Amino acid sequence: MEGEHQYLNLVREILERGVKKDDRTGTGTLSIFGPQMRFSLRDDTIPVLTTKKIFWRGVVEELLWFIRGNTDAKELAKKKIHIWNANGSREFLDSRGLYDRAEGDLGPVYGFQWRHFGAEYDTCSSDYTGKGIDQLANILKTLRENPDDRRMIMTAWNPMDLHLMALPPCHMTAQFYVANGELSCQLYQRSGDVGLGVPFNIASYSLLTHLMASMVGLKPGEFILTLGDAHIYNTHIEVLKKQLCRVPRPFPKLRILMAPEKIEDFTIDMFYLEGYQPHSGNLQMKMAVLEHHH
Amino acid sequence: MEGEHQYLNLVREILERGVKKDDRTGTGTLSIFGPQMRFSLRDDTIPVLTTKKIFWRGVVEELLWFIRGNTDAKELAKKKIHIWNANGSREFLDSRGLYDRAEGDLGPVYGFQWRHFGAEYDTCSSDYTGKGIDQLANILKTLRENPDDRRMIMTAWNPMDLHLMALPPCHMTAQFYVANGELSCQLYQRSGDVGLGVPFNIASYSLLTHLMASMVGLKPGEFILTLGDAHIYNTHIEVLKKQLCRVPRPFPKLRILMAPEKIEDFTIDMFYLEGYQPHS
Repeated sequence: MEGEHQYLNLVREILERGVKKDDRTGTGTLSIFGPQMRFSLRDDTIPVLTTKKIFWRGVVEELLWFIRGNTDAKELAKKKIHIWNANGSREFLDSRGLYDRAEGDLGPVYGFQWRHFGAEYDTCSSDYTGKGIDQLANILKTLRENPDDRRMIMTAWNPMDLHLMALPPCHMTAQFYVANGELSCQLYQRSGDVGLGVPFNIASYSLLTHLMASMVGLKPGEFILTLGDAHIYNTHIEVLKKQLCRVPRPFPKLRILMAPEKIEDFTIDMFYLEGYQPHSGNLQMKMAVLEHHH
Repeated sequence: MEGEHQYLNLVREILERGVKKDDRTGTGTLSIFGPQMRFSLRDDTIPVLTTKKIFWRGVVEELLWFIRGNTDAKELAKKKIHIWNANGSREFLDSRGLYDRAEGDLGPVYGFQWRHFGAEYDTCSSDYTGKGIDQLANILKTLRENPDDRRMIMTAWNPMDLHLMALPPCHMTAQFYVANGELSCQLYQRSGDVGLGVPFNIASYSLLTHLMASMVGLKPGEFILTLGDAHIYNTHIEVLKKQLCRVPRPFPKLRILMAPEKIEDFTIDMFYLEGYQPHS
């Protein structure tokens, strides 16, 4: 089934057939390996879940921060995006043997790889202009000049750099593909928290694909998310069973007002979501209170 | 579906709905993006296609060569495995700007990345003992010690070294996973020649999974092949439509007579296929 049903069906598969495993800290999960979801980006569609409210402004500011090749959690915190703060904290960096790292300095995580792959990392505020392999720039050019290319790979998976990172990347490799004037993206995510990180990854990479299509005169096509270890934390099970009861509404549309000459110069003002109408869950809570009584 | 039916269905889908694209040279393909297939390795099964005869000996000798970390096409050619000879030729190396490279020296392709990731490449005959990141050794150790780990990644996609390679890798990244004492492997293949390379990759990474399970006291679980650009060349179409008319037979079983102490010391004599019955 299409659209949001690909996500809900994944949740159900893990609840019903997942294996009882443990993570790094010994907290309980249900787990399967290798599932895939596919989302249309046609007719301006952007797969932002309707069965719960996604933090859209967080999706955008994180993605633009990636695109700039930035790695300072403090720059997101200034925009009131706090999702990277815990990974940049003194305690977290210390637990990874990053004793000489300033608070907020995540190291060469996603963005740095996207724009500066193979460069030597100094701090999150050093000037990395023309350093390393600009994977994202290379793909944009290839999309303009030779869109049939089968090597349009962007990876954050550098085994030399993993020990310098707050955490090893999980949305780790993407491939782009063009057919009939349409740009598709597949993401390989080795580890996906299906209750929390995965809905965010779907919105984030779908947005990246709409933005990249802008840059290169193509239309958006599909976003494919392929997972390694797809898991649900035991603490989320009950909330996710209630989410599965909620009928999806149509996905919102992304409206782009302009595209700048360089993709790192996108600002949040240049595009918006039209028709985003997520569940609040109030009607379901009312029916639970009413049904209990009978 | 069952294993081989997933391969035949993928072929049907590309012939039926694929897009008319071109490759590097401008030679025609039909193409889709993002298909997946899944093969059970339970009960000793190994997905070697029955609807045509796979070059099993070529599968094994190429895989062992990868596992040793070797990159000399001439070592394969000595065992009458010639699948790498064209990419190691004077003409092909020159077309890549590798004018200083001895014939058959492919550079730091697949196996060098598996066993020596990040080491400086000299020639295919240099001694790379204890050089670079031994990704494969790290995973086998993680499998014994911490089989729930979610970072059991092996990659050949090293952007720094792509220009040194006869070809950029297409079977580029694998992940390993364990549940219930079973070892599963997912391969990311960015570019699959569905008519020729893909049946090979399925046999190769399925064999790798059986062998790795051997080394670490686990049973084989599944192999998942995830494609990027999955394509059929125009010249393979007639032969593939005839292959689709053949009813699959049950997959062979892999028998392992022994596992050596180190995975790079496996030889073809240490395992075989039992009950392989392909169509002629």
